[PDB]
Amino acid sequence: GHMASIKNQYYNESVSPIEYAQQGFKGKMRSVNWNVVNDEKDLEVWNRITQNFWLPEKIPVSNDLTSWRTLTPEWQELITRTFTGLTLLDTIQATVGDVAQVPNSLTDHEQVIYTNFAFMVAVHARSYGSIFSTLCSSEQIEEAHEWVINTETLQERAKALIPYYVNDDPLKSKVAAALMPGFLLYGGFYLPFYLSARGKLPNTSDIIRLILRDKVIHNYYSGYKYQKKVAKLSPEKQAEMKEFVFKLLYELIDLEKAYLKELYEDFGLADDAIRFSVYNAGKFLQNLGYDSPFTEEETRIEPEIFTQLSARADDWEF
Amino acid sequence: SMAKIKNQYYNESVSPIEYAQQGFKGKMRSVNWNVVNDEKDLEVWNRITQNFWLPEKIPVSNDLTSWRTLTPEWQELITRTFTGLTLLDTIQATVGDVAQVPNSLTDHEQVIYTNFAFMVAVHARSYGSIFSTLCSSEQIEEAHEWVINTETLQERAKALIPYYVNDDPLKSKVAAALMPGFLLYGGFYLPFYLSARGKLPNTSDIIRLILRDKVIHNYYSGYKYQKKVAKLSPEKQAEMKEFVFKLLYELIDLEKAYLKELYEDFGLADDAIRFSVYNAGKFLQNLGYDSPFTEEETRIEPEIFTQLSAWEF
Ligand SMILES: [Ca+2]
Ligand SMILES: [Ca+2]
Repeated sequence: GHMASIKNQYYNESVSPIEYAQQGFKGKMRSVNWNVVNDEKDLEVWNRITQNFWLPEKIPVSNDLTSWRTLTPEWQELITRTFTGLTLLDTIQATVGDVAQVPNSLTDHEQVIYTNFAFMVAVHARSYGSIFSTLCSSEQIEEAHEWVINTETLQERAKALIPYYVNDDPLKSKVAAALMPGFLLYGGFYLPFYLSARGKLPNTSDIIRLILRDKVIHNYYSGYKYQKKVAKLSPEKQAEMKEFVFKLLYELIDLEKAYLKELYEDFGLADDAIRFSVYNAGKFLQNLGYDSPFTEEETRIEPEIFTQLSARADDWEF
Repeated sequence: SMAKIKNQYYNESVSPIEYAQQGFKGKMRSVNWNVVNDEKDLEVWNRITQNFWLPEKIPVSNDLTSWRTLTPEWQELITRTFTGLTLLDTIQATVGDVAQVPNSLTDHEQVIYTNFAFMVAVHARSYGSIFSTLCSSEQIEEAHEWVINTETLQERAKALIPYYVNDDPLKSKVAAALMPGFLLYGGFYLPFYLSARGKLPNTSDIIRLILRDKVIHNYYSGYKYQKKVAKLSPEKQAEMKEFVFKLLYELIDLEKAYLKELYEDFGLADDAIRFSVYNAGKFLQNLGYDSPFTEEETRIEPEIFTQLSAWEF
């Protein structure tokens, strides 16, 4: 014969504060448990993003003044406009998009990871201001803000993701949260890399690479959480979501092409920046578990640009 | 413009959160970190970002010797107290501070509250970091079970949440100041009591880093409260003052009951309550009101205040 004979039961008996509110102020609230992490990926991502904390003071942007002064007023205007347009997209993501992901989290740890994302995107936006403080006149700064509000091709991109963040479909909101860091700013990042490949504004591109180090993780993590939810849904629902991802991406690509053509119209950069953008559209799809349909020609990046994009972002410490 | 007004684009546009709130209307502007509408926002952004820290920077393993001199009952008290603080930080990080973003007066304030939320998440994560070093798995789990099942704790956790979710921004803002400004001090008394007695010095370094953030969060929410309230009619200002005092006294009652239960076997409650009420006075002052509390209601022993400002046991 033989003798006939559950840890952390409290967790199933309780709710996170967000869930308490979602349930109409009902339930026993649990503290986050950082000692028993439901998904190890959350702890990995928390560690990465917090260890990657930076502020723009880390970069000696004043060392870009010599090369900045070799640029014509038209190039300086292009840079200020491009960067103010990127600041707009970061403002959206920091104050609306990443915040909106907090209540749609699968785990308590993910809820606070998205507060880090929102804050770090605010740092991205603040970094462009630091660049402007160093390089630009007050007139250049103000004219770029005026141009941002009045440029419809830019506004249409800024408008495009906001309904998904405010409406009640958490999966579509998550797709938007991956598309912002994974795709929509790359046509603008083309510009500093084009310049730094030609010896102009090298320190600014170090800021861009610190921004990218964060954006890559934001895209990866939102895509990871998208897949975690979608994998449990019916085959019909999974196919519906794939169709939505491709539909929204293609719509964003069309808006991006129209904007970059206008933005770069005097400079000849739009065709190259569009290929750089579409290369990143393919990476975005891969981070959500899909195959890229784009051809080599549609995604071609010249070696000197790819070097700037790919270089590692690494005594001042935080 | 007749007067050559600068930055007219600002009046012709909306922030992204306002574009959402107005039914998707308006031209959206980027934040302008070169033109800061209220210079206090730049001061606060600079201080909170310069004050970034993470708990792993503090070698809590060096507290093991002194942790071991504490009885199982004292260790349980610490784990429970800190897990209760972790709950309040979880509320503020995931609900309270993020709820302040759409009620901001300036674009810069919107993102300052994202920093607040993230840093409060770091505060909550810090207690877990301490537990990883000092506590057994059983101590950690039992404290979580105690948190969900202790009604006096839950009533405080439940008190402020409706203001963050409902649609009165000033009442939400009062709560956002009350959380860092009042509700956790009854708990913070314990590590300082222990550190005044030479216990857990590295843990008290973490507590001081948390406090350095909380003081600013309380100050800033109170500053923004006063900015909006000063524009209200005298009768609406009076209604708001009555709300502040009523909610505070309610939370004081919930807190006194909680601290009496928490510290009952240790004889710390009366001192911890005076420590809590001292900061209640500082909360009222940060909202522009006079503290009605007496010196005896707010008495902090000099050993405790030194920890704040850095035979019986
Ligand atoms: Ca070209
Ligand atoms: Ca006593």
